[PDB]
Formats: sequence, C-alpha cells, structure tokens
Amino acid sequence: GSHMDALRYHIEWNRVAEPGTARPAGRLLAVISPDHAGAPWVTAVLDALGPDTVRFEAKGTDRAAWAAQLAQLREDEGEFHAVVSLLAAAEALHTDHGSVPLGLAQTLLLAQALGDAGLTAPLWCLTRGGVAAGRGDVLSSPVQGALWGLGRVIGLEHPDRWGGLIDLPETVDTRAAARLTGLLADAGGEDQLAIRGSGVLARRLAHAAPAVPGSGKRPPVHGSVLVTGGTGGIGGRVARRLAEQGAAHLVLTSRRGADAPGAAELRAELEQLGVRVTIAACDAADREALAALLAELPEDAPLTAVFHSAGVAHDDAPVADLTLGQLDALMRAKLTAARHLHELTADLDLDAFVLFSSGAAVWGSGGQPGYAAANAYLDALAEHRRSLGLTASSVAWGTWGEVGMATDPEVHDRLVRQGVLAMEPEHALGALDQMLENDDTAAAITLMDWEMFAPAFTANRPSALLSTVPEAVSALS
Amino acid sequence: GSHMDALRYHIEWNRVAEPGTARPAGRLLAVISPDHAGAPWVTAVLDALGPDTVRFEAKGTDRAAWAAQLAQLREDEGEFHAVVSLLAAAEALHTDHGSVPLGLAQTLLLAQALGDAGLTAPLWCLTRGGVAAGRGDVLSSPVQGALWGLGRVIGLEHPDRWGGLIDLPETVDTRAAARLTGLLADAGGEDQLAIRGSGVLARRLAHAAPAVPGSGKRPPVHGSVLVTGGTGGIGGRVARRLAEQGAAHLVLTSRRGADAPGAAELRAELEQLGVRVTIAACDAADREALAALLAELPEDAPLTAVFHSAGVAHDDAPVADLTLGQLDALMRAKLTAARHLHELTADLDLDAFVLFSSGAAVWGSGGQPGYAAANAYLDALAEHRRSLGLTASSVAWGTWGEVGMATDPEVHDRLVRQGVLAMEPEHALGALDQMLENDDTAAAITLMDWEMFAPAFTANRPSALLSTVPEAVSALS
Ligand SMILES: NC(=O)C1=CN([C@@H]2O[C@H](COP(=O)(O)OP(=O)(O)OC[C@H]3O[C@@H](n4cnc5c(N)ncnc54)[C@H](OP(=O)(O)O)[C@@H]3O)[C@@H](O)[C@H]2O)C=CC1
Ligand SMILES: NC(=O)C1=CN([C@@H]2O[C@H](COP(=O)(O)OP(=O)(O)OC[C@H]3O[C@@H](n4cnc5c(N)ncnc54)[C@H](OP(=O)(O)O)[C@@H]3O)[C@@H](O)[C@H]2O)C=CC1
Ligand SMILES: CCC(=O)[C@@H](C)C(=O)SCCNC(=O)CCNC(=O)[C@H](O)C(C)(C)CO
Ligand SMILES: CCC(=O)[C@@H](C)C(=O)SCCNC(=O)CCNC(=O)[C@H](O)C(C)(C)CO
Repeated sequence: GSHMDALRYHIEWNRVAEPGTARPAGRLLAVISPDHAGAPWVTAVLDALGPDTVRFEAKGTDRAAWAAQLAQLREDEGEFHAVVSLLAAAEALHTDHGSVPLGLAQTLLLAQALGDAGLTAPLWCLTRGGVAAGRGDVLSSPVQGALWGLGRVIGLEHPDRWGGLIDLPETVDTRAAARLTGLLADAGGEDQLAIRGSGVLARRLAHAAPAVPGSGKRPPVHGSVLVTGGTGGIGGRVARRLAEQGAAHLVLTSRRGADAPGAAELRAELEQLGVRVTIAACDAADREALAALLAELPEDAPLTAVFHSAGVAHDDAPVADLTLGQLDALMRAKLTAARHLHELTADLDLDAFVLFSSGAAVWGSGGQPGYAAANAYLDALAEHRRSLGLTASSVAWGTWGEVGMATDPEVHDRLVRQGVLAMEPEHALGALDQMLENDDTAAAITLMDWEMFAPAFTANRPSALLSTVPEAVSALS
Repeated sequence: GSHMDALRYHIEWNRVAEPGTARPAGRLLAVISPDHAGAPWVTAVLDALGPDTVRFEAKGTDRAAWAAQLAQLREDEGEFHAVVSLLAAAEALHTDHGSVPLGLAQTLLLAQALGDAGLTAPLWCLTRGGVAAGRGDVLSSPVQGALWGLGRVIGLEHPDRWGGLIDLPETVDTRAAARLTGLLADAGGEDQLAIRGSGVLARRLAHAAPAVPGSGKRPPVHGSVLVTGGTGGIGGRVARRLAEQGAAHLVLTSRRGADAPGAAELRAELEQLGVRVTIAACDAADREALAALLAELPEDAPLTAVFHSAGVAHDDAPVADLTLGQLDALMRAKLTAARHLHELTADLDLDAFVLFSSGAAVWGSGGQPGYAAANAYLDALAEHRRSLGLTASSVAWGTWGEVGMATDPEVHDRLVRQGVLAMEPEHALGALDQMLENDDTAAAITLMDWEMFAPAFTANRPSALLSTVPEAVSALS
C-alpha cells in the first residue's frame, strides 16, 4: 500500500508573494494572433502592458517570415525586457493541421523564430483558464492548457530565453493588471503562475495523500468498458485488470485492431477470465467510427467507463526543429480523440473517464515538446470535465516496465539516467486503483530517484515546482 | 533561507483506512471520572462500548487504592482486550495541585496503577476537542490537549501496554461510534487518531513548505513586548532580536527578575539599542502580578506582543515514578501562566502571541512526561486561540545551542545521541521569523539527524507519525 502511495504525486497551487509595483524598465514586445485578439482578456492585457509596448501581429504560420520580421523589429526597436505572447487566445484548429490549435502552432513557431532572429528577451506565454489554480477554480479552456505542456519543454530546452507561463483570471481588473506587470518586472524565480482575485499562485508538485482502504467513491467495475489503444502494452494490462475486477465486456481499439501484435493472445487471456471481448480497428480520432462503436453496444452491457490509452511518442523533435506536421501526428490520438470521447459520452453518466497522460506533460521533458503538449491537453480536459459535473481522471505515467513504449533498452537507459525509473506493472496499476478509489481528478504515477532527477532537472535553471517535494529539496541542498 | 527552512516542521493529519465493523472479541474496561462523566461525548462513548464493558470509577487520586482495585478487577473479571479511559473529561483543576487538570492527574495515576497491578491490556486515552485535525477543525479543549503530550510519553516508556490517543468529534453518532469500536478492535498500527465526520484521521510530522521570499505578513514590531522568562537563555536573545526589529519597550520577567544571572548585562545591551527596559521579578503563574505589570505600561507603548519563554524542565520523572507535586511544578509556568496571559490580553488585539513549546510535546521524550504535558497545552492553546479569532503561534523548539537549558554538557550529549542536534541561535530565531512572517499557528523548529533519531525513536515500537518524513523512512529501510 505505502509503496504504491509513494508513486502518486499531484499538482497543487500555493500562494506566492505579491509582486512589486513598478513596470519593467525596458520595452515589452507583445505578440498577438490577429484573427483572435478580440477576447476581453487579450484587450485587458494589451491595455495593462501600456502603449509603449511594441506589437507584433503573428500572421499565419510562417517561421521564416516571422524570423525576418522579428529580426527587423530588433534592429529598429532595439532590445526588449521580455516578449509577452497572447497567441493562446487562438483556440480554433489550424486549417491544415486539424489536431493542432492555431495558438499552439503559432507559439511553437514564435519560440523558433525568436531563436532564429537572436531576440533573447524572455518569452512569457499568457493563457486564460488553461489551468485550475486553487480550490473551486474552473479550467475553462483545455485547449489553452495544452500550451503549458509545450511551455515547460521550452523552459527545459531554451532555459535562458524562457520566461514562463501565467494564467489570467476571467476579469483582468487593475489588481490583476498590476500583478501581471509586476511579475514581468520580476517573478521571484517563479515561472508557472496563476493570477486570481485572491492573489498570485504558483504551481507545485507534491506527494499525494495516502490511499484509504474503505475509501468508497468508486463503483464496481461492470458492463462494457472501452480501452482505446487496448491492444497496446499498458492498455492490454489495464484490460486484464478490468477483466479481473468484473467487467462484462471489454472493447479494445487501435488502428491495427485484431491484427495488432499479440491481439489473439490478449483476447484468449481475457476470454479465459469469462469476459466478452471486442477488438475493433479504429483511429481514435475518427469521430464517426467511435459513434458507430458506441451505437453497437449490448443493451445488457452499457458503457460504464473509458480508459484512453491510445497514443504515440515517436517522431517528436526539439522545439527548434519540430514541424507542424509532426505536432499534428502527436496531437491526433490525444486532443482530437479525447475531445470526441468527451463529447460522445458526455450524456452516458460514466463511472470513470480515464485519460493516460505523461510526466512529460506534468514536469516536462527535453526533446518531447509535441508529446508534452498533447498530454497536457488530457490533464486539462480532466479538470475541465469536473467543472461540468462529469467524472474524469488524468493519470500522468512516469515509466512502465515490462510492456509498452519504454521497453526499448535505449529509451529505458536514458530514462533511468534522468531518474525516472521503470515501474512494475502491478505497482503502477495498484497505484491507479488507489487514485480511482480516491476519485482524484489528476495525478502523476511515477517511481522517481529524486537524488538523480532533481539535479538533472535543475542543472540549467531552478524549479519552484519541485520545492514542495522534500526529497528534491534534500538532493539539491 | 534554505538552512532555516530545513529546521521547520509541521503537524498535519491524513485520512487513514476505515476500520472493521466488528467489536473487539474480548471485554473492554472503561475508566470513568465519577464527578465528570456527564459530558455528552462520555455518554456516547460508554453507549458505543456496549453493556458488556466493565466500568471502573476512578475516585480521587490514590495510586495504591487504584492499584488494589484494578488488581481485584483483573482477578474477578479476567483479561481485557483494552482499557479505554474517559478521564480527559475531568477538566477542572485538582484541588491540591492548582496547575494540574484533574483528568491529567488521574490519567497519570491510571497508567501507574495499571502497571502496578499487572493489567497489561493496551491503554487508550480518549479526548474531545483536544486536537485540531483537518481543515477548519476547532480545538475546543486545550486542557484535554495536554493529555496528548503525556500519552505520547507513555507510548515511549511503556510501549507494550500503550494503545494510543483518539479524539472524538462533537457529535458521536453511529458512524463515529463504529469507527471508535473498530479502532479498538484493530487500529492498523496507528496510535494518534482523530475521528471526524469525514473519516478517521491520523497525526503526521512533515517538513514545512519552504518560505516564499518577499511574502511576509507580520506587522512591524513596535510598542511594548512582554517576554516571560525574558532573563533566560532563549528569552534574552529573543528580546535583543525584538529590539532590533523596532520594539519601543521590552518587558522581561522571571522569578528572580533583576537578580537573574546576567540581567544587568542584558539590560545594558538592550539599552544600547535604544529601547526602554523593564525587568520585573514575578511568577508568570501569578495572575495579579501580570495584571499589575500590564496596567503600568506606558501610554505611548501599548502591549503589542507576548513571547512566553518562562519554563522549567528539571525534576521530571518517568511515568512510573512522577508525583502530582512534580507534575504541578512543571505545569505551573506553562498551563497556568499561559492561561492568564491568554485571558488578560484577549481584549488587546495583539499582533503576536508566541508560546515556546518543545519537541518533547510534539513527538515525545522518554523521562519527560510532565514537561511534555505542559508544553502540549501550549500547542493546543495556540490552535484554540485561532478558532476564537485571536492570534497565536506555538513554536516547539528542538535543541538550542549556546544559551539556555541544553547547554549543560550532559544534557547536550544525550540530545545529540538521540539525533536532536543543537541549533545556532541566529538560525533558530531566523526560522521563527519565517514562521511569524507566514503567520503559522504551530510548528516545530529543530535540527534533526534522522539517521540517529528515527531508529532510536522506533526501537521498541513503530511510529506512523514519522511516515511522512522521507529521511525517517529512508533511515528505517
Ligand atoms: N509506456 C510508458 O511508460 C508510458 C505510456 N504513456 C501513455 O500510455 C498510453 C499507452 O502507452 P503504451 O502502452 O506504453 O504504448 P503502446 O504503443 O504499447 O500502446 C499505444 C496504443 O495506442 C494505439 N494507437 C496509437 N495511435 C492511435 C490512434 N490514432 N488511434 C487508435 N489507437 C492508436 C497503438 O496501436 P496502433 O498503432 O495499432 O494504433 C497502441 O495499441 C499512451 O497513450 C502513452 O502516451 C505515458 C507515459 C509513459
Ligand atoms: N533550551 C532549549 O533547547 C529548549 C527550550 N524550550 C523552552 O524555551 C523556554 C526557554 O528555555 P531556555 O531559555 O533554554 O531556559 P532558561 O532556564 O534559560 O530560561 C527559562 C526562563 O524561565 C524563567 N522561569 C521559570 N519558571 C518561571 C515562572 N514560574 N515564572 C516566571 N519565569 C519563570 C526562568 O527564570 P526564573 O527561574 O528566575 O524564574 C528563566 O528566565 C522554556 O519555556 C523551555 O521550555 C523548549 C525546547 C528546547
Ligand atoms: C517512450 C516512453 C515514454 O513515454 C517516454 C518518452 C517517457 O517517459 S518521456 C519522460 C521521461 N523523462 C522525463 O520525464 C524527464 C524530463 N526531465 C529531465 O530531467 C531532463 O533530464 C532535463 C534535464 C529536464 C532535460 O529535458
Ligand atoms: C533540558 C532542555 C530541553 O528542553 C531538553 C530536555 C529537550 O530538548 S527534551 C527533548 C529532547 N529529546 C527528544 O525530543 C527526543 C525523544 N526521543 C527519542 O528518540 C528517545 O530516544 C526514545 C527512544 C523515544 C525514548 O524516549
């Protein structure tokens, strides 16, 4: 029990100091998405930054054009104190890349083009409702949430020219304005912040509360349960667990379906346990196929739970290199699939709606910006669903042993050297069960060697995020 | 900052497993204080334990009489599963020992007499409002809180016949009753518990969160500040610090007053810093002298803060030996003095009301039951005051270097061997300033060698209290 407790961490938000009252001495550069600069918070922030602030309208998604334009701006206007991006407001999906929110595409390209141009002023990315900071806070935009996953990775890959992320409240009044312009003057080493009516909060990682035997909350597993990526490594083990725990009917999907490696053996394993098994070949981002799958479910085994395990991590790239095509392919199974699952089951009163995220989204991982963004959407969607009165749980895995992506010895070796150790499947699944029995909204379930991880993580830049993990503080002291 | 952060720990409460639904198999022995058995919670608990439970009425405070009565009960009634003491309900002060709550005296004598008689069943001590467990919880009886200090020391000295402490909610309904009788059946290795509407909570020690720079909310030090025991080791250094921070007037008390060792030198030191100095000889348990002291404060320098450093630790004794006279003498400067300070200043809108407690109260110290009880009252009074809308901060010191009680080489050497290391005064006082800038209600400020402390503390019996200190868990693995 306590060994599985030790795997579970959550994100919390702690109150930090009120900022100072002077605006930055040097000039700001504000970056605006010209089709998506009407939102009240975008107006309010532009007003806060004041008329001396240089505006750059980021048109389209043209890296080379922006790099040239930013190079000219630097030449003409000189050096800036910071760059303040309002690109998050662009939530609409990119015309050519249907799983990529325009504001996410534009933020990637902005980070690239700033590098290209030699504009080194720290980049701050603003969002409105991209995080749930505080008890009772509503995460109203899970699309903007995805941007925090990307931003953390820009912090790891370009630490010297990264400012951070700030979430604005719903009403940016003079108190909020002053807190923003104060933070831009000096943020006291914080870089993941939320401005709220009550003050400024910052993001923290903490050990989760221990599991409570007799916890209640979780209904018995029964009826039909959909596992996307259910023929995959983690998905297969999850299916077996659900079969052990009394599911009537497991519906496993993946793009290869019944032709997936080892699907025949998985079906036999599950059917031995007395469970009906359906394996469908089905892109999780295909809305029509999902609708058709749901319409077919037995009347005596209604859908009770979704476990969304569909995902790829390959053909990512460093922030400086990543293409929008690569980004799209990483977002597809995550953002587009999870949005379809959310919309199509919202009326079904599920017992569980479980999304498989990653540490890459929770703390960040160099070389994995597209995977981080994709998985950070899932974490955000879960909070968002809770605000609607719907069940959701996002489980941000560390590293799995035995099955799944991380079983390549080269990947495994890199992960161990960063101190994210491989979990035994029974311990990982037991920790997940603890999470679902608590009915927690979001958790990271990971085996950390903090003595390896904290120094690696903070080599080039401090992390306020880890200040609430005593082992991390000890390792760094 | 981070060195002072490292000194600070907090008591928190985590939800634990729900117990089983069956009564203990064997018979219970309930111990009641016959003049103080009318409180609703005492009725509710008696009703919960059921009519098969043997009742023992603990009359007076006669160790030998009780030992003989318990010896006869054992002979006649046979062996018990546990002994459940309701003696805490007796809050009135002992007629012969004016600083000792009757229930505290009776609980000591019960623990003694059970040992005398050979009645070995684990002893559980129940309280109602003696701890503040959970957000928003009201510690309504700081007198009953004192019993927790004693109980932890009974756990250390008589580990094989100590059950633990359980705090009941204000309304002991059927759900609370079942949690009580379940814990008495089997408590899963827990022994400091609080039963609340939301579940069963257990007591934990944890690192405090690192201070957030720039974020203080402590008002300026100004006016008159009363330091009881202000001529003593810690108290003198505290006085100097308060002078540096802007106090207009330091009022230092102790029983010897101006005849205290070094008092002339301390007065001159403070006068150099530009403050008015009053050194008064008086017992801090003397209500009338405190009143007279407060009445004569300059009109230009009203009382703004109390720092309660008055205390003695000598002429304590093991639980098996401690007399009520010894207990009284250890309680006097803590319970009686702090009650007078609380009552006489409650209407003065103080900025600070700081009570100097001890690790001996927070985790417990073999050989120090009376000192532990006395200091545990202070920690409880602080919570209690907060529930009334009054300021309070209890700081449970570990070991001070350089000045004060622990500078006796023999005491110093014992403490180091237990892993409670001597703090430098500037680091201790700096950690106290962090606490007051956070406006925390209670904290322990201590330098621990956990590799020495954890094994010593747990040699005879596990401590769920330490399960939240990662260094302690590591030392024991
Ligand atoms: N392994 C680990 O340590 C960690 C895993 N995770 C997450 O856990 C989940 C499972 O990972 P894991 O089991 O290790 O990896 P696997 O590759 O073994 O499983 C991924 C599954 O998703 C399927 N899939 C991928 N794209 C799609 C899509 N568009 N539509 C439907 N199915 C798709 C794959 O099958 P097909 O190719 O046939 O579509 C495969 O069955 C992933 O979402 C991953 O991001 C996160 C953190 C760490
Ligand atoms: N030193 C340490 O490491 C720790 C200290 N503490 C607490 O800190 C406080 C200060 O300890 P420290 O400075 O080391 O010890 P000291 O003995 O140096 O100081 C204690 C002071 O309290 C005074 N005092 C004792 N009884 C009374 C009373 N009835 N009325 C008024 N004053 C009285 C003493 O003077 P007089 O005898 O003249 O009255 C003395 O000035 C104590 O309360 C102690 O319990 C707790 C944890 C550890
Ligand atoms: C392939 C299976 C899988 O999901 C893999 C990619 C993962 O689990 S990726 C996440 C593993 N690594 C991380 O989470 C650690 C990221 N942090 C690290 O400590 C890195 O060393 C730093 C220095 C920050 C540079 O990125
Ligand atoms: C005299 C000045 C003073 O306040 C001194 C006595 C103190 O600091 S007392 C508290 C010092 N010691 C402790 O707090 C550790 C007590 N715990 C210990 O670890 C003991 O070895 C055990 C094994 C539990 C038996 O009591």
